Amino acid sequence: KETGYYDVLGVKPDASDNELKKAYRKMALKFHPDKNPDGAEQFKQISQAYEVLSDEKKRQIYDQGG
Repeated sequence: KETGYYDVLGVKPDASDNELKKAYRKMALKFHPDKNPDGAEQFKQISQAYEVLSDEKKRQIYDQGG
Protein backbone atom coordinates (compact mmCIF):
# COMPACT_ATOMS: atom_id res chain seq x y z
CA LYS A 1 0.00 0.00 0.00
CA GLU A 2 2.10 2.90 -1.39
CA THR A 3 0.15 5.84 0.06
CA GLY A 4 2.54 7.72 2.37
CA TYR A 5 1.54 8.14 6.02
CA TYR A 6 1.40 11.91 5.93
CA ASP A 7 -0.86 11.73 2.87
CA VAL A 8 -3.05 9.10 4.53
CA LEU A 9 -3.73 11.61 7.33
CA GLY A 10 -3.98 14.55 4.90
CA VAL A 11 -1.05 16.46 6.56
CA LYS A 12 2.24 17.97 5.35
CA PRO A 13 5.51 16.19 6.29
CA ASP A 14 6.33 19.05 8.72
CA ALA A 15 3.11 18.34 10.77
CA SER A 16 3.41 19.14 14.46
CA ASP A 17 2.07 16.77 17.16
CA ASN A 18 -1.04 19.03 17.45
CA GLU A 19 -1.61 18.85 13.69
CA LEU A 20 -1.26 15.00 13.68
CA LYS A 21 -3.73 14.76 16.58
CA LYS A 22 -6.30 16.98 14.80
CA ALA A 23 -5.85 15.11 11.48
CA TYR A 24 -6.28 11.74 13.17
CA ARG A 25 -9.47 12.85 14.95
CA LYS A 26 -10.84 14.29 11.68
CA MET A 27 -10.16 11.04 9.75
CA ALA A 28 -11.41 8.79 12.59
CA LEU A 29 -14.67 10.72 12.48
CA LYS A 30 -15.03 10.86 8.64
CA PHE A 31 -15.04 7.16 9.26
CA HIS A 32 -18.06 7.46 11.46
CA PRO A 33 -19.82 4.20 10.26
CA ASP A 34 -22.84 6.47 9.50
CA LYS A 35 -20.86 8.33 6.79
CA ASN A 36 -18.60 5.35 5.82
CA PRO A 37 -20.19 1.95 6.69
CA ASP A 38 -17.53 -0.11 4.82
CA GLY A 39 -14.50 2.00 5.95
CA ALA A 40 -12.79 -0.54 8.28
CA GLU A 41 -9.63 -1.13 6.15
CA GLN A 42 -9.14 2.54 5.45
CA PHE A 43 -9.38 3.36 9.15
CA LYS A 44 -6.70 0.71 9.91
CA GLN A 45 -4.31 2.48 7.49
CA ILE A 46 -5.20 5.75 9.19
CA SER A 47 -4.63 4.15 12.58
CA GLN A 48 -1.27 2.80 11.44
CA ALA A 49 -0.12 6.14 9.96
CA TYR A 50 -0.94 7.95 13.22
CA GLU A 51 0.78 5.24 15.29
CA VAL A 52 4.02 5.73 13.24
CA LEU A 53 4.00 9.55 12.91
CA SER A 54 2.99 10.29 16.51
CA ASP A 55 5.99 8.29 17.86
CA GLU A 56 9.13 10.43 17.66
CA LYS A 57 11.48 7.44 17.13
CA LYS A 58 9.32 5.80 14.44
CA ARG A 59 8.71 9.12 12.78
CA GLN A 60 12.47 9.79 12.64
CA ILE A 61 12.96 6.38 10.94
CA TYR A 62 10.11 7.13 8.51
CA ASP A 63 11.58 10.55 7.63
CA GLN A 64 15.09 9.06 7.31
CA GLY A 65 13.59 6.53 4.87
CA GLY A 66 12.74 9.48 2.58
